[PDB]
Formats: sequence, structure tokens, C-alpha cells
Amino acid sequence: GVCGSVWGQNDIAYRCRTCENDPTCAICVPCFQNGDHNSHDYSIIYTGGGCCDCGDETAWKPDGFCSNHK
Amino acid sequence: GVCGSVWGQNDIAYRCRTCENDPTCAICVPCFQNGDHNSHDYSIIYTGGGCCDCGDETAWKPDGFCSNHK
Ligand SMILES: [Zn+2]
Ligand SMILES: [Zn+2]
Ligand SMILES: [Zn+2]
Ligand SMILES: [Zn+2]
Ligand SMILES: [Zn+2]
Ligand SMILES: [Zn+2]
Repeated sequence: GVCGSVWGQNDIAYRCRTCENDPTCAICVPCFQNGDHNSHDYSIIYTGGGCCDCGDETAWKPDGFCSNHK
Repeated sequence: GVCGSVWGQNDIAYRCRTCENDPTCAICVPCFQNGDHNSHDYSIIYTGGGCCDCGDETAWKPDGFCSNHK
């Protein structure tokens, strides 16, 4: 299932335009590192805060899920 | 900041088409009840799981935030 780690106003996370369902979706750094995005169009971003969409297939492509949320 | 409560495969949450940035965004039930959506086009939904977007203005309209995440 879904990770939902929360980052805050100034914390970084990962946007991955290849896996994302929508430009608003992001995942935490550990999820990103524990997955395979090797040729994806990803970027470090500062949203003003959010909760990790890893494990949520409406928001993110399953092959973009980390090991711990398959 | 952002709530990020996680619901699971069969758990309910709230979609609110008036506050939502995108059809993929949802918030947990307590956030929804602790906010004002009185004439909004909202529905109970079963995503297969997600994390609550309440408190995240890229995902959800601030006037749609609950008391505890303003
Ligand atoms: Zn995560
Ligand atoms: Zn993950
Ligand atoms: Zn990716
Ligand atoms: Zn919530
Ligand atoms: Zn809330
Ligand atoms: Zn609403």
C-alpha cells in the first residue's frame, strides 16, 4: 500500500514526470531511491509540503513504486 | 501543513470536486468532517489507498482545509 510520508514547507522530494499521473504527484526521497527511475524525467522539487504517493496507482505508475510498496 | 493519513485497499475517503486540484486528490474522513464543504460536489470514494492531501495547496484549495491544517 501507500507510503504517505509527509514533508514540510522547505523539505525536498522527488517529481518523476515518467511515473506521475499528474504534475502534482511526488514521492519521498527514500521511496525514490528504493525504486528504478534510471532514464526517467525526474527532478528534486520543493512543494510546500505533501504526502508521498508511492504505492498509490491512481497517482503513480506501479513500475515506479519502491521495493517496500509493491 | 499536510495530513497524509493513509487509507487502504477497501477504506473510504472523500473526494471533493469543488476543492480538488485534480480528480486524483482525496482527504481522510476526519479532515473532511473538520472542514466546510456544505455546497460542494463531494462524494465518498474507495480509491485503492492513498494519503490525505489536506494541508497541501498544490493539491487542494485552502478554504477546503480542515481546522487542524490551516
Ligand atoms: Zn515514500
Ligand atoms: Zn515507496
Ligand atoms: Zn520514474
Ligand atoms: Zn487528513
Ligand atoms: Zn486536515
Ligand atoms: Zn470541498
